[PDB]
Amino acid sequence: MDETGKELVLALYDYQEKSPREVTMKKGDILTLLNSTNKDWWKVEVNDRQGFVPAAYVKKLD
Repeated sequence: MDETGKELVLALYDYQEKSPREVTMKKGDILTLLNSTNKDWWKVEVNDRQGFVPAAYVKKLD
C-alpha cells in the first residue's frame, strides 16, 4: 500500500483551498484514499484531515 496505482491516486492538476471545506492538491502528489463509494465523490486523508477533492481531476490504479 505504497505504490502509484493500488490504493493510491495520481493528481492531474493542483487545486486551491479557498475554504475550510475545500482542499488543496498538487499535480503529481500522492493522495491516499480512506473510503471510496462513489465515482464523482471521493474522500481522502491529508494530515489527519478530511475534505472533498475533485475526483475527476485525479485517477487511481492508473
